[PDB]
Amino acid sequence: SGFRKMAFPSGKVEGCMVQVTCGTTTLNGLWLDDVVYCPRHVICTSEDMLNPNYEDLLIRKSNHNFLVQAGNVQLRVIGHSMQNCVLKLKVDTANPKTPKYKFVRIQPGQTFSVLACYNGSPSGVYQCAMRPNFTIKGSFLNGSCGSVGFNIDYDCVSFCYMHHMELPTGVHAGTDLEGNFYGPFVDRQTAQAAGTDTTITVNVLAWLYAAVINGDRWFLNRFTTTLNDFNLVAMKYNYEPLTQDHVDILGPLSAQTGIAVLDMCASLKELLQNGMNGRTILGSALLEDEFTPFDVVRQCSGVTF
Amino acid sequence: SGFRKMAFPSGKVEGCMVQVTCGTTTLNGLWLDDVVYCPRHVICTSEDMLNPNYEDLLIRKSNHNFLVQAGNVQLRVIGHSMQNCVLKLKVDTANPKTPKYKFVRIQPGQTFSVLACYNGSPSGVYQCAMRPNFTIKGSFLNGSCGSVGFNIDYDCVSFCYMHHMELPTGVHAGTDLEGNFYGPFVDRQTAQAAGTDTTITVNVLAWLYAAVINGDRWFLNRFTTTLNDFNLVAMKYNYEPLTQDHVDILGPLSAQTGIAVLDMCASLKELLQNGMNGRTILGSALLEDEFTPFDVVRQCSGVTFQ
Ligand SMILES: *[C@H](O)[C@H](C[C@@H]1CCNC1=O)NC(=O)[C@@H]1[C@@H]2[C@H](CN1C(=O)C1(c3ccccc3)CC1)C2(C)C
Ligand SMILES: *[C@H](O)[C@H](C[C@@H]1CCNC1=O)NC(=O)[C@@H]1[C@@H]2[C@H](CN1C(=O)C1(c3ccccc3)CC1)C2(C)C
Repeated sequence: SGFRKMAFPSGKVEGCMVQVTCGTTTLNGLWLDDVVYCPRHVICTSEDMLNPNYEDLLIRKSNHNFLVQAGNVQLRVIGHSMQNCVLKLKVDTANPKTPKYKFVRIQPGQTFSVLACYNGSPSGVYQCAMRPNFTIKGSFLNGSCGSVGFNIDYDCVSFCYMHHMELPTGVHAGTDLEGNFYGPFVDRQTAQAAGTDTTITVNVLAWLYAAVINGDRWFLNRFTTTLNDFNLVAMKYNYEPLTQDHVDILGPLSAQTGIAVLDMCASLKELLQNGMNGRTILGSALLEDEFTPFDVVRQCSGVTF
Repeated sequence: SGFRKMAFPSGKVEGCMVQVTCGTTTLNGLWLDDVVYCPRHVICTSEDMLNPNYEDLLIRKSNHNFLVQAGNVQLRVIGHSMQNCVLKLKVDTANPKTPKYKFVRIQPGQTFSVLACYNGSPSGVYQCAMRPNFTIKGSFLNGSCGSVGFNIDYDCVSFCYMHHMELPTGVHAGTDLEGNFYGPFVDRQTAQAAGTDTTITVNVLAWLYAAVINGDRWFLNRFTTTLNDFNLVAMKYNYEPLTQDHVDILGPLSAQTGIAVLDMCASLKELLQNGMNGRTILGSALLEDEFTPFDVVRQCSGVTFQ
């Protein structure tokens, strides 16, 4: 028993992290096969970041403008190209530690592990969620760019995130590994704002199921609700609509505990309307939304990678 | 910016995890050099489990009663010995993935990452603290025994915890890598319970400093306190005593923010009196106690967002 915010084991990804230097600008890259991937803003000076023309900037570089370093070893760059907001540097050496991998794009509400790196060296691992507004609430300092986010599935590393920027509010934005941003953001140092965030309702219900599985049961009332009446209350608290697909996804946890989804929704309704009243669920005085249904099932069953 | 509960990268420990089987019992072991370390209760029957004599159980074993598996590979066990509550199986092969390592024993309040394993295979990684009562609030199902806890300092893995048992409240107990328990607990199914836990005060103060470094000041006040009047109030909420040694290690964070430790103590006294009042600090509606001063220094910027 017990329930922790848990990341995937990071070993497979640690042996893909490299340092990428272009001029004064230095960040991380991901080395897979014979290609190193990193944010395209590596080619910018600090003055260029204010209004970059990435076509013109990259045309004015060639291979010898890029220093890639794996440990002590320099990898020699032999080609360069840009796909969306990521730079692809081709190197002469294939990474011998390349895992089985996929590049995947995730949805809002889905979770992933971040391996935070500085100078090509992994420093920390943490779990987070893609917010409804397409940000992540991460922990990232200067130099963290090129740190990746991942899930593991059946030995395959599914890479889903590459870090690019921090927004004024202190939340983070980045791309998938094919360079497409999550969210209405651009890789330019200019004023940007994420929109109003919302709570991921299906994940709250999942974590309430995790609480029941671990013995926290005080919030379970004898009331019930329709899905419609639930969504009408939940919408007033900035919670996402719960769809029937979400109800279906909570199916397994509902079957495991014996608590119907809509009865857990009636429990959540009363927690929103009345409060916690000084009590805690799983060690928290607020409702947690960064565990998916599948994370609950995985952690409360012992699945290995 | 930002603030996360953050574990260490786990890859160096992942290359040391093995499965150890003895009879019908299966758990994890840690393979460092030519030794595999595991909990000694791998040798117990289900009958003796209240009152095992481990010396008597272990003398009845040969090396070939211990099946050790490293991935695909069976490691042949070629010696065995017991040190306290850990069993040390010598194997014929030194692990080529062995990191730089130490074995350390930690205090209450200090933090470590846990790599939770089943069958020799890692499931996940999380960060936790040694509680004042010598338990940890972990996430551990049956089969997780032999999962280890660690910190990494400059590519050296300091191993500090090996998991042995769950106590009735759902908290967890275990040993250092020399096999001595943290706390009064024993590897017996006799009735055991943890003592009343307390909040790690120095860690709360550190996390309030982290909140200032990331730009929140709402909970500060105009007041100061003596250390003794601080502890007299703090004890009434179940907080651990703050010592002068604790005040010293908060030094760097005090210097960075400009807020004297005893003025941050005054803020904490008012937070405990008043509550949060609908607000949050660093994403939480309670005062968090599993970030040390060193965790804050490591994770935060050196520039306060003023
Ligand atoms: C890459 O290492 C870095 C990581 C940021 C800096 C602090 N925390 C982080 O996560 N990325 C950038 O510096 C990124 C580059 C330039 C600005 N930028 C930011 O994250 C800014 C910023 C400022 C104003 C508006 C939007 C973003 C500096 C914080 C660009 C987007 C090209
Ligand atoms: C080893 O894999 C296992 C891990 C426990 C089980 C559930 N969660 C865990 O962390 N350890 C044990 O089973 C351990 C062994 C036997 C009892 N025990 C426990 O953790 C118990 C227990 C029962 C009564 C008193 C104290 C502890 C089953 C929960 C021993 C201590 C030898």
